[PDB]
Amino acid sequence: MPHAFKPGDLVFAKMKGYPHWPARIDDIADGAVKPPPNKYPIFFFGTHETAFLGPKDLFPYDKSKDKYGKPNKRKGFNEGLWEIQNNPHASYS
Ligand SMILES: Nc1ccc(CNCc2cncc(Br)c2)cc1
Repeated sequence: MPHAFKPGDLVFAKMKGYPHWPARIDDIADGAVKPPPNKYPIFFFGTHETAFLGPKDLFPYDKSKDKYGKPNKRKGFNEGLWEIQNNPHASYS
């Protein structure tokens, strides 16, 4: 059965203006800014940016990869697809 999102979970994350984007649930460092209520730090593969999103915008990776994993022209997208498929838990900073 599913659980609440935890650090390391792999998703596609949706933001307005962008296709569903390969991402992971990140940890919160000490003293860093914490997310708003019921939001999570989302690390976007490829672009290597982080945003706070809620679960309604987070789609578990294996269930959604057939629908959202197709290559496209957006900057960083294809590299993000490679990262989530080949080394999704590595350090990209
Ligand atoms: N605070 C904040 C504002 C906007 C952005 C969107 N940046 C472009 C982008 C990069 N990777 C994945 C996607 Br989807 C979109 C991110 C964070």
